[PDB]
Amino acid sequence: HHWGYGKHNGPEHWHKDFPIAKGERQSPVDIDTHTAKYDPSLKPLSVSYDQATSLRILNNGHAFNVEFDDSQDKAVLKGGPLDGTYRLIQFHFHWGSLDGQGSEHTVDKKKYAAELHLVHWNTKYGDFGKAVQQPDGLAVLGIFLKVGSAKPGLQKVVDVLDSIKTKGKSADFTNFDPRGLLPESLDYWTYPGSLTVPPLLECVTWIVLKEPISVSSEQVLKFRKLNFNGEGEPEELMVDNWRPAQPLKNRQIKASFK
Ligand SMILES: NS(=O)(=O)c1c(F)c(F)c(S(=O)(=O)CCO)c(NC2CCCCCCC2)c1F
Ligand SMILES: [Zn+2]
Repeated sequence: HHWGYGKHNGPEHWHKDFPIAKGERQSPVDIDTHTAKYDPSLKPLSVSYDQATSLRILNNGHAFNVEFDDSQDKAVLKGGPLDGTYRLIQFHFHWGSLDGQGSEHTVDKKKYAAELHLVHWNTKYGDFGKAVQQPDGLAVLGIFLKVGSAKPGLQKVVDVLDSIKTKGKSADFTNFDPRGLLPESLDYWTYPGSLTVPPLLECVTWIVLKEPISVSSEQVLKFRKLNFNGEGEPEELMVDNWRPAQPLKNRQIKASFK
């Protein structure tokens, strides 16, 4: 009876195994654009992905991860609100059963069709497993997806999904360039938060880009053909693998713009 996204094991149940679910800096949150404060002391985000080494893509039974070699400074995030250098380890998405839902963060209560998370860890802590135990251990760059024109840089991901349909399947995924998933503007909101999945650790500096990327209806439909179940089990479509917005509590969301 492990955690997941269903009626019986979804986000409203998580607190029973992971009490930090009702903590003081949980994610995601609603971004109220009117009350976010412009902070002119925030710096531009530095996204240095030119040397990224993708390795593999994995269906983990909740979503899929695209994994990177993080054993050297190859793909790093710095600047913005961050001190020091954060190394890209993986990215993944959350998405809906319908185009009107799927994102974890919301913007003035607006849900997007999906949300991309590029997960990076603070190199001062040496490994990811050490970084997640620290209040400034992770930086996750979140990017909203809306349905419209196709995103050409997403298509290599969509095309490999049929090879990892079920839980525990993986496939080689080299030479993928995550720059193709970025929107044009790096304007962002930022706040202190958590992993949005168990173990819900409060170790994340969230950086959420204001500008969504557009993906096509055919692209997101392919996401919705994945399966939460393993091979040779009844089909449970992998959809609605998002956690709702959590109370902001004693936090301020800062804007890098306007
Ligand atoms: N949504 S998130 O960006 O807070 C996040 C992380 F930051 C994170 F570090 C990870 S992790 O896999 O690197 C360490 C915790 O497992 C996941 N993991 C999920 C990735 C796919 C989303 C659905 C749940 C399965 C693990 C993860 F979801
Ligand atoms: Zn995520």
